[PDB]
Amino acid sequence: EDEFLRYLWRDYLYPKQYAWVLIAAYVAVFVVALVGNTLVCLAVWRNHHMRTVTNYFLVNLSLADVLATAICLPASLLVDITESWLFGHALCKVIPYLQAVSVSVAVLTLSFIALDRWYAICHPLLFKSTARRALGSILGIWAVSLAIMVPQAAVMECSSFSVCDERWADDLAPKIYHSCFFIVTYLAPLGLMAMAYFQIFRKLWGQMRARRKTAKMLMVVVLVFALCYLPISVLNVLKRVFGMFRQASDREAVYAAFTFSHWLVYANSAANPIIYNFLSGKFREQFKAAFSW
Ligand SMILES: CCCCCCCC/C=C\CCCCCCCC(=O)O[C@H](COC(=O)CCCCCCCCCCCCCCC)COP(=O)(O)OC[C@@H](O)CO
Ligand SMILES: CS(=O)(=O)c1cncc(N2C(=O)N(Cc3c(F)cc(F)cc3F)c3ncccc3S2(=O)=O)c1
Ligand SMILES: CCCCCCCCS[C@@H]1O[C@H](CO)[C@@H](O)[C@H](O)[C@H]1O
Ligand SMILES: CCCCCCCCS[C@@H]1O[C@H](CO)[C@@H](O)[C@H](O)[C@H]1O
Ligand SMILES: CCCCCCCCS[C@@H]1O[C@H](CO)[C@@H](O)[C@H](O)[C@H]1O
Ligand SMILES: CCCCCCCCS[C@@H]1O[C@H](CO)[C@@H](O)[C@H](O)[C@H]1O
Repeated sequence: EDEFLRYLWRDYLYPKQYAWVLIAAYVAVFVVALVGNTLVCLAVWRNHHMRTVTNYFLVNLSLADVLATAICLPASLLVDITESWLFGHALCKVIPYLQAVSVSVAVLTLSFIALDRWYAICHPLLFKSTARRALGSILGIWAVSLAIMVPQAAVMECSSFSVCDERWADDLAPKIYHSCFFIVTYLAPLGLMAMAYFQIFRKLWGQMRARRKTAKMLMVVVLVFALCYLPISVLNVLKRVFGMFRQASDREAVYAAFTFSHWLVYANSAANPIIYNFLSGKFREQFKAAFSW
């Protein structure tokens, strides 16, 4: 009686429960991120008081988040289910490339917000910041991101069921590449950002009341980004630099860890508009307007 209910759980009840939760979490994030991030862009298009430097950059974060949610999220959901590539050789280069480009645009956008706030508050009359110069920064963020993520597209290969993965001729190249990737897309920008906002914090809490309502929001966006991107960033360093997760002792535990980590990246795109709702009264107003209409 008891042994049967253990194999019923193992062989049927747990796998379906797992697959249900996995698809439900991905679909919920997909819809919430698409609706939320479109309402961010519309809010600065409809409202003209909201067209500040920070908000022009926050719209660029949403464009990057939509790129990842529309194209990369479904490819990720199907790979996390089947553990195989079903989109052919071309999209095995394009989709991982667009994921990388999306991450680069996101972390560079947040960096330039911190840099703008750091000079706006801590060093006030050194550099001038306007919406016109913000659009030129935004285009430069895309140009850099599209270029620096070409080696990523270059190593992606689809090999025969098919599997999409990075192809490396030697053991040292993936170690150097993934070390640079982690430092450049995660550790150095967020460490510098942390130090910038700590100084902004000391200035505003050591025009002001408005700057405090927006700095507060900004620090939460950077903290949630750091948290959402930490599991996958660490897991890829452990795998590519420290040669971990090669033993099939618990093939499924490794899949579960990487699966949840992949979902968390996409969960961040759903999180940002929810943050602007509870920490920005101006955004909340145009969010209440969208649900009322
Ligand atoms: C502030 C600092 C951060 C920002 C720095 C800003 C600097 C911006 C500068 C220049 C922009 C222009 C770069 C444009 C990218 C250059 C284009 C490029 O990457 O060429 C590729 C080379 O592929 C390859 O083997 C690439 C394999 C990867 C080799 C890894 C070596 C480690 C070097 C460490 C790299 C850093 C990584 C950090 C990235 C975030 C593809 O070629 P190709 O189709 O002919 O071959 C295909 C062949 O591989 C298939 O057999
Ligand atoms: C869209 S996908 O599901 O088709 C797909 C298939 N295979 C691979 C990927 N990549 C991906 O998931 N990671 C894992 C990863 C992130 F996202 C984000 C990070 F901040 C750190 C990471 F460690 C990559 N990591 C390093 C370099 C390139 C990639 S990547 O090529 O962008 C995507
Ligand atoms: C003779 C060998 C043919 C093997 C077929 C490979 C199966 C991959 S189907 C894949 O589906 C995508 C849907 O997004 C399309 O965009 C792609 O073009 C297509 O490749
Ligand atoms: C890799 C680290 C990021 C590099 C940081 C450099 C800052 C770019 S400033 C930005 O550059 C645009 C280029 O198009 C100009 O048009 C804009 O006027 C200007 O504001
Ligand atoms: C079917 C097409 C097969 C192409 C395979 C693409 C793999 C990228 S080769 C890449 O070349 C670099 C030279 O710069 C070395 O540093 C790296 O060690 C090596 O990984
Ligand atoms: C964050 C690092 C602090 C821990 C100290 C160890 C530094 C060595 S790096 C790493 O050690 C691996 C061991 O498995 C090797 O296989 C890799 O070739 C090498 O790149």
